[PDB]
Amino acid sequence: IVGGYTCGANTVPYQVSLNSGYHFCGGSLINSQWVVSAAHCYKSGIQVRLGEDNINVVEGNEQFISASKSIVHPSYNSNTLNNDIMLIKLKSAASLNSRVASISLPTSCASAGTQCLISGWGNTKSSGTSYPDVLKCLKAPILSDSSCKSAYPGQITSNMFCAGYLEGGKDSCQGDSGGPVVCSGKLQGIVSWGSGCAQKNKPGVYTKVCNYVSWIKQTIASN
Ligand SMILES: [Ca+2]
Repeated sequence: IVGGYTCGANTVPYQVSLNSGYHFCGGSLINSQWVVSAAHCYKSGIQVRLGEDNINVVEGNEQFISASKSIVHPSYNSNTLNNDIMLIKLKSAASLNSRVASISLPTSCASAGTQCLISGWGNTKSSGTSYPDVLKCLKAPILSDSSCKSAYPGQITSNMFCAGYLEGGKDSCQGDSGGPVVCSGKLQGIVSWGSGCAQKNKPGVYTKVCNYVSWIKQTIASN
């Protein structure tokens, strides 16, 4: 997160870190046994780390649980990043309390102008590299489909939305990928892509979760 703020320990209780020896992506806890993340975060050997603030210190609220199964969206295209979503099932159910909690799925899509909270352990510099230990947060609005397409001609599908600031300075970044965009208490986005970080006229691009709720629910129901 570039241009954000320190969230506060466990104030984002659905935020997870995907660990393969090191943090490599975020995710969102959507029930006691399932995490949603970005398909471009797929790899084998994932350990889901819940209840994290400092990802380099054991502070007392962590739950570390191995993935038992990963499911990349059937129609994920790694070239275009269309359908950049994946589900991860936990080998055991997480214990849910106020510091570790699932985030509600949307029943309807969000609109341009809604403010949302975006969070993660990604890079904090736009012309630099600095990775935080503690969870960073950014409040950002959803942008219009037309400004999204204008920023990124020929690249924005119906399964993507832009959020952030056209002026630059405030964005998600490398290492936030897979993490949440939460708007009015619903998971509306997944950190997916963008040209650089926090560049002018290059907002963040997010997977549009509301298009996937039927797939998410049926997948959970059969796995
Ligand atoms: Ca920790």
